[PDB]
Amino acid sequence: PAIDRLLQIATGFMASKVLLVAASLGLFTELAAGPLRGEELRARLRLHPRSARDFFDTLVALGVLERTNGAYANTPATAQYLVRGKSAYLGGLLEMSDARMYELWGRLDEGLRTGNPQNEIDRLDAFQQAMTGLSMRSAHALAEAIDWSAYRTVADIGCAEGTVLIHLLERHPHLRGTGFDLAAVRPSFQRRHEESGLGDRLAFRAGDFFAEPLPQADALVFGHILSNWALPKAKTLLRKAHEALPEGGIVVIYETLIDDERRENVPGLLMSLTMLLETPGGFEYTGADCREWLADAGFRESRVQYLAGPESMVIATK
Amino acid sequence: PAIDRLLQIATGFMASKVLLVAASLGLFTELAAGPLRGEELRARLRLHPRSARDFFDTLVALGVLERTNGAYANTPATAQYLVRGKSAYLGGLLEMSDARMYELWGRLDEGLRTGNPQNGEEGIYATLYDDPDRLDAFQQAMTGLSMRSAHALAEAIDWSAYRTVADIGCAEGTVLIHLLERHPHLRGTGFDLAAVRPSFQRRHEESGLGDRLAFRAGDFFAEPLPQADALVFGHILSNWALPKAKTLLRKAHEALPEGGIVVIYETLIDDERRENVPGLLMSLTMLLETPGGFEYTGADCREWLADAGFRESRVQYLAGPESMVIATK
Ligand SMILES: C[S@@+](CC[C@H](N)C(=O)[O-])C[C@H]1O[C@@H](n2cnc3c(N)ncnc32)[C@H](O)[C@@H]1O
Ligand SMILES: C[S@@+](CC[C@H](N)C(=O)[O-])C[C@H]1O[C@@H](n2cnc3c(N)ncnc32)[C@H](O)[C@@H]1O
Repeated sequence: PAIDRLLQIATGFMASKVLLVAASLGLFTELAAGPLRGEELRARLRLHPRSARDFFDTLVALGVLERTNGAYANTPATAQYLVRGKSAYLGGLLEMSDARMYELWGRLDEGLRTGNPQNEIDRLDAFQQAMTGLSMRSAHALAEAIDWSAYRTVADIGCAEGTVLIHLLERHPHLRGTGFDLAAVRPSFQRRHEESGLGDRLAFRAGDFFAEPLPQADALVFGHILSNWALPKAKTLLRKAHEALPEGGIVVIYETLIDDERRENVPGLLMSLTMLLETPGGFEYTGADCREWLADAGFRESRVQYLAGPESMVIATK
Repeated sequence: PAIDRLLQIATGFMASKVLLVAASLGLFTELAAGPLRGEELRARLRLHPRSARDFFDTLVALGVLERTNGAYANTPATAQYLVRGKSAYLGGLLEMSDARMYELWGRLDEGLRTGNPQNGEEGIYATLYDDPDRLDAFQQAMTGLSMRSAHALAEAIDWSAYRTVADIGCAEGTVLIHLLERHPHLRGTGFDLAAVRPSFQRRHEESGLGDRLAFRAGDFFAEPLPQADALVFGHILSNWALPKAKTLLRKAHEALPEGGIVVIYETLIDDERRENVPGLLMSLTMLLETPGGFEYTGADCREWLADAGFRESRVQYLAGPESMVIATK
């Protein structure tokens, strides 16, 4: 029935919490060495004997854990994506949802009634690990979705620790890259930079993009940037991208974009409510919204293109 | 789409909260008289313009609202089951999840680490000042959602060999009343704490069962159980620690005549403890809500029944996530 599906959505916070706590405990990382029986897994996770077995079996029943002859083990998906240290690890997103977003979303009604965020308005490394997991599939797709051989240089605006840019340059040996972010991010960028071995091919530029021009490059990337800010400041960033680009250069913007008709992309619409809860004036937008802003900024051509999972990009040519 | 399935589960708290808040706002009730535009619905709910349309459009994208030419409307399910005032209203489940259970599950980690329930700081009588209309709506929904299993309990057993039935911890008596309506030969007794009698009496009066049904005030951990040919335990044993569950089975055996039956129903976990998500989640609910409760399997229960001296037990599916275990003295 339609009502059974409706109630399953309504009570989805229970199974969500089961998986979020398992991620917070690093349960899947503890199983990366091999299968463990319930008593051993409980001891490693420091869980109480009352409900540990129920907890593990719930994960099995949800399809996010294997159990064979009394030993729990990762599924192919949890092995690939929820084991810490692996390149495709996105568990940082679940750890952040468990530590912060679950309780923040508990304040949705107040956000809806006031229109004001419901948050405070390590730590940095927690935010960066959540962002890496959010942008993980999109960063790989970004390296394949555009013919990068046509550009010499790329500047990632709001680059954080530089994961997207580093993968782009590793994937395309000809590229030179510049990451742009606040000065407090430089150490995290410098660490990833040194670990990549990319050397002189990659550089960091410290600054505030609401007070300083952007680095000049053949391509400029905006990953999960514009959705954080009220529309006039996003329009300011699009103008600065135009000024930083040469003729034929491109601006690339990717988000969990809402469908143009605003009736299908659930992660995008949910993201817009996260922006409500987290920011004074951010919101999630549609590809059509962005193409209007880009034409207004002076770009001559633009298209919307699917990326990965719920995320999409808008590309414009100066 | 394997990782996409996992991410849908892990972030299900968001879609949940959207629906839970829509229920606490009575959004679907506001749409009962007919479709409303965004600004009209916004104003009727006293929501800020910044995110009202995003909220409304999320519900459309989840498939719980319709939108035609900019007019938001109930889907057939929300119009039937999420409009306050209707006898079929189930929104009390969402209201109570929003008001209470969502935050409770926020403490799952502490419950798993401590083994202790997670459910003083406020003033005197704080607990007594909860929204009684929301509490009533929640109970109305649990009464309704249980009707399938009450229908099944009446049909799964040949009740003709038994004269009398007692429901132990009967609460408002819904199952016992339905069984008596379906099998008019049965005389019935509901057994529960004295404070439960008003809610039972209301259902008793509404049923017309009259002289064929009685309520008996009692504490089943402190007094003998009513003697009847059949004893029913609906969602009782799972609320209590194992020594107490065994104690109740012993008292059932003592209360029953030779040939009498004990009838237990629960959201049982599958015997292999790997399939039944409602049952496993219920066991974690018991962690968070009770000091000693636990969900169990049919096989677990048949062992306790054999140890209590019962004969000829079996496990039988009832309806949806509910199953019964029945045994003969
Ligand atoms: C949501 S994170 C996005 C990280 C990355 N682009 C991605 O998609 O995963 C936003 C980034 O913008 C940066 N940022 C915020 N305000 C900034 C400012 N005023 N100037 C430069 N960078 C800023 C933050 O440091 C943060 O790393
Ligand atoms: C799960 S609720 C009842 C559910 C009911 N059997 C049904 O399925 O609709 C547990 C019931 O046991 C009753 N109860 C709890 N402790 C009791 C006690 N010590 N003696 C008698 N009844 C008790 C409560 O009042 C409550 O009605």
